[PDB]
Amino acid sequence: RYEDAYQYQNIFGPLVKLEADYDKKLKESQTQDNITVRWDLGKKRIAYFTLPKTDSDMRLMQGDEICLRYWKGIGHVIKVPDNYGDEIAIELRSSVGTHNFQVDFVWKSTSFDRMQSALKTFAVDETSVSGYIYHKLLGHEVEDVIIKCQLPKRFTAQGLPDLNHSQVYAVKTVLQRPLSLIQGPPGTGKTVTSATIVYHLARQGNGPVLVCAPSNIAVDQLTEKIHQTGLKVVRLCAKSREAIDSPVSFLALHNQIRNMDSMPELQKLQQLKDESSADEKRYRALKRTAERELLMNADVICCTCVGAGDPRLAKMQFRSILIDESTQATEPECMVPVVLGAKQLILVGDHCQLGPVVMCKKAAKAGLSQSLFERLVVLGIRPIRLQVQYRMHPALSAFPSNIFYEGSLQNGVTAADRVKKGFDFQWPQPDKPMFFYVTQGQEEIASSGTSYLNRTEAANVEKITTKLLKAGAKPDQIGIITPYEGQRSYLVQYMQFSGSLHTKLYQEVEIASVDAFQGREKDFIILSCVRANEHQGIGFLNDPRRLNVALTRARYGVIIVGNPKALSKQPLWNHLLNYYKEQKVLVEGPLNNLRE
Repeated sequence: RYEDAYQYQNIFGPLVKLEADYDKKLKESQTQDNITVRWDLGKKRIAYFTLPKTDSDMRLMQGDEICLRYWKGIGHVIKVPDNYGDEIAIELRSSVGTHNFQVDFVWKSTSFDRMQSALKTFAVDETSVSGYIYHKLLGHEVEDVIIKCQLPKRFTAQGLPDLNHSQVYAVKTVLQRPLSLIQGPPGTGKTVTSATIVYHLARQGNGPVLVCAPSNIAVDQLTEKIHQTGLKVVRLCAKSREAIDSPVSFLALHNQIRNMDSMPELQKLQQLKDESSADEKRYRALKRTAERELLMNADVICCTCVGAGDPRLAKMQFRSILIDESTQATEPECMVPVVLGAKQLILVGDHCQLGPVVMCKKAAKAGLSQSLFERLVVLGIRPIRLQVQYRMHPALSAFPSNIFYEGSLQNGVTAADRVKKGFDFQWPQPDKPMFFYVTQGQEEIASSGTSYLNRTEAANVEKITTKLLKAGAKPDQIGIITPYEGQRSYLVQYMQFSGSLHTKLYQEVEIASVDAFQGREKDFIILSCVRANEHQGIGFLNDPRRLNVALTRARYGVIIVGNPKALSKQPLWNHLLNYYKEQKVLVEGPLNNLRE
């Protein structure tokens, strides 16, 4: 609603300063006083130590820096808890210059420093955004601007699915306006549409197109679709994130640079570091020339929002910018890319899906909690909704459509098309591939830490896992969601033991929070709500958005396991339970029936 660029930086700036102070202090408060360690290896050394199972909102992910006290040595996170033996290892960069230590979580200001310098440029730099973007971002009243361009004859792109009418219209409209919003409800084909938009923006031959999303998962998913059109795609990664796998690692800058057959000397110097002084002077220099060569030549650059603040992008201007999953980001974050020269900006997302995590309630309250997306809807830009969904069986989409998309969501797959070829699993109701299983297990504190678990519910999950596999379900196609790290640990260990089938087969099923499932689909989803308490919840327990994602990840079937009584007290969780009972599904003790 603002009036000036300085009046803009004026408000957000002091209020990014709250996140930065809060989390820097919060960070220093998660120091572990005396965990046990062991000197291992893997030379890129690594292994290992175990840490109190404790869930959060910003959890430790690979891309975090750590320190070891009790001699003083730093290093970065190599191993993070997941269904292959939850423990933590870190690569010391000083090859140890035994065995009761102290662990610190190093605080990095980069995310915030960049957000800070973004706002500054929005103030100091006249060439940071187009006049029209400049005025509209500050909420000024401006006459609409038409973007000149040649509309393609086919709106579909090369190596991508064809578009329905809502997608076509999104593409067609987006390409002709300087600022656009596209709301993309679950499985409505957001990233296809976005990739289709990017393809067209790239065919305009007109520098690299910039493409971002607040999370790495989100970028990767979109990097994968854009690549499918054949465009030259460079995917920028946090220098910190370089050792991580993805379906698109080969597209990543650091890798493309490693495969530079045209640069001897750098190729040489690279082998040596695989093991200095004056060599460090020239390795950095050639690496920089390598980076700029690929970045300059890309059709498309894909990174995080904070990602776009990277020094390596210095002094590059991006005229077309598409940010997907914008709804998931704070304004200052989402703004980091924008200030790199935007003249055409496309924000994609859904405020009914994952929202921005703010740690400092105070900053949250006083204005850090709102998307750029949301703030613009408020300012009156009408998002284009993607109308059809292709992921789930109608009954599975019914409840989410009704709560979030005012029951308007079309179904692109008929009930016929969502019966699994070879499934031997008749459901409590012959029509609806869903149910709620009732469990009154005992709530308990973590075996080591402060998160929570539930033994009975967990027991119940594994049998539902087993039953499903036996009907013909593939392990890679089954998910299990739980709000607690507690229940996550316990699921991992337990799954293989009381599991009748082969031990690796369960070990092939993914147990994660909601964040790990963002934008991903599976054939079956199991929820573990794990509450027998009425005590305030954290996951999809007390967040509609978070819950929406959970209910909209499966193609063929969704099974919810929880205490209907201990969750009823929450305006959305009861609408859920009520709707289920009416749909003649809410059950007890397998080979079962209805419940009260």
